[PDB]
Amino acid sequence: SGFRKMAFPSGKVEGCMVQVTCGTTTLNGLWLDDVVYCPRHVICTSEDMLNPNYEDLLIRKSNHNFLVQAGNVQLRVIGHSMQNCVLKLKVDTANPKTPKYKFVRIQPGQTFSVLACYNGSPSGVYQCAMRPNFTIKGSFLNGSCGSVGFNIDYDCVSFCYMHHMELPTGVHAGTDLEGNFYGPFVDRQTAQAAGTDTTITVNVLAWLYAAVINGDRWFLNRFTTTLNDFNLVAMKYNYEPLTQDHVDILGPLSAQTGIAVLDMCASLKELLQNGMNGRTILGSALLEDEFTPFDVVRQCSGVT
Amino acid sequence: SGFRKMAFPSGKVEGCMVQVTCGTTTLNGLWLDDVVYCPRHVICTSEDMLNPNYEDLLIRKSNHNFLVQAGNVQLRVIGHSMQNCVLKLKVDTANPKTPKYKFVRIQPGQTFSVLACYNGSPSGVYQCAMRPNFTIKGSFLNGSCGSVGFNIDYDCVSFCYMHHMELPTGVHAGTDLEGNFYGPFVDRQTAQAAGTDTTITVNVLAWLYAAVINGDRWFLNRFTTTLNDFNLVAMKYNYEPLTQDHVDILGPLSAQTGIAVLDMCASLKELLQNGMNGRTILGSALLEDEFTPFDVVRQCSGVT
Ligand SMILES: O=C(Cc1cccc(Cl)c1)Nc1nncc2ccccc12
Ligand SMILES: O=C(Cc1cccc(Cl)c1)Nc1nncc2ccccc12
Repeated sequence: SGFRKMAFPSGKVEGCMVQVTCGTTTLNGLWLDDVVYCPRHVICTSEDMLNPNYEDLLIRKSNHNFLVQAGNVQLRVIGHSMQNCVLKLKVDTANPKTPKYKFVRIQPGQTFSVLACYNGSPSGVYQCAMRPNFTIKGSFLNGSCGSVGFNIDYDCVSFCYMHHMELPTGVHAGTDLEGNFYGPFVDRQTAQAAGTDTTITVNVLAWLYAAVINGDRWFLNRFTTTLNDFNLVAMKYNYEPLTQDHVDILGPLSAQTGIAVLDMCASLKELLQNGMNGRTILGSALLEDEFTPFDVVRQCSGVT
Repeated sequence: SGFRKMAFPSGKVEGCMVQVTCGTTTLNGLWLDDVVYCPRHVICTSEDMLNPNYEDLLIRKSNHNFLVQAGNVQLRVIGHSMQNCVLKLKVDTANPKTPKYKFVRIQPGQTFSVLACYNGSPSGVYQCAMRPNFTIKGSFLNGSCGSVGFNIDYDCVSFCYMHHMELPTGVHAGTDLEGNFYGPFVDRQTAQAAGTDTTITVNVLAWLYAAVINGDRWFLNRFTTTLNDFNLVAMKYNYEPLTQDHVDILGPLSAQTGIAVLDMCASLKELLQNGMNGRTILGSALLEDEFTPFDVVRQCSGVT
């Protein structure tokens, strides 16, 4: 019992963190096999982050200009290349701590753990989600760039995010490990406003099921609804529309609790229309949307 | 920018987790040097958790009855002893992954990270606090016993908690690594109700300072208060009394923000007396009390 915002154990990823310095900029890199991945803005000075031509700036860089350090030991860079917004630094040594891994590009609504790092050293781990506007609400300071987001399935780390920047609003933007930004963001110091940060409905429903499993049941009502009626309410409250694909994904939680998905939707509709009335659900006074249905089952089943 | 419930990177502790089985009970153990620490209730059957005499039950156990497995490899037990509510199993092999470590007994209000484990394998990491009633609000299932709580200072892991049980209310109780329970709890399947779960005032104030540092400032008011006036309000709202020791600890955050501690107390008094009015602070609709002043500075400074 109990329900917490839980991150994956970070050990497998800690063993991959390295420091990358180019010129006067230092950030984090991810060392997998004989390649170090890092944001390409490591090559920029502050004076050219305003409008950088990365291909042109990269011409003035050689392998010896990329200083890569794993703990206190220096790695020898024998090649470099740019793939989208990331640099791939080939080193002469395979990381002996390389876990089984995959690079995945996640969809909005999916959650992941972040290992916030500075100077190639891990500071902390937390859980977050790819927002519907393609930002993440992380906790990152200067030097955190190159920290990564990931999920773990038994022994395989699926890396999904690499941090690149903070928007003027204090929300975060970055790429997958192929260097493609999530959303429309660009690695440049210019006006980039985020779109509507819509609530992830299927995750709210999953967390209401977690609340029932963990004994918080006051919000269950005598009502039901339809997908189309529920979606009228979701639109009004800046919630993502619920689809039959989302209903299907909530099947296991509906089976565990005996609460039909559309009945849980009617409970959520009443909470949206009436608020919490000063009450809490799983220690929160708001509807939590950064637990997926998979996260709830995993946490409520103890998958290792 | 951004502020998250952040746990310490769990790698150093993952390397210490082992599985301990005695009879038909399996739980987690912590392997440091040549000793494995685990809850003494590993020796109990369900039939004797009602009123166990641990010294008597332990007489029927020999070193070969304690099966200790680190990953897929078995450890040889060459000694065993009971220290308070923990068993210490001496093994013939020092854990090669033993980090620099200390055993500390924490005070209520202090936070720590938990690495929830099942079968000696880590499932997840989360942050929590020792509540003023000496329980923790964790996320633990059957088999999680022996999972540990810790803090990290650079390269030293200070272990502060070992999980032993869940109370009928779904809150958690356990010991320090010397086997002494936090609070009045006993390792027995009997009536153990928790006391008032009081809010940790100094942590709420620290988190209001984190909110100001991160730009959430709507709650700052034109008022001040005194410790004695503030404490009249704290009593009414089941908040811990604020002392000059707590004011002293909030000094660095007061200096960073330029907001005198007693002014922040007057802001907190107004939030207690008037509520949030449907507004949020750092993405929460309630006053968060599981960030210490040290956690706020650490997170807002990027200590690795
Ligand atoms: O935003 C940047 C640098 C940057 C600027 C413009 C474009 C690009 Cl690609 C990168 N880095 C940081 N990232 N996250 C949190 C930060 C908190 C404070 C200062 C810096 C932060
Ligand atoms: O409570 C116990 C076993 C136990 C019973 C009485 C006394 C003692 Cl010392 C230990 N273990 C568990 N711990 N945390 C969460 C749990 C969720 C479900 C089931 C079991 C859980």
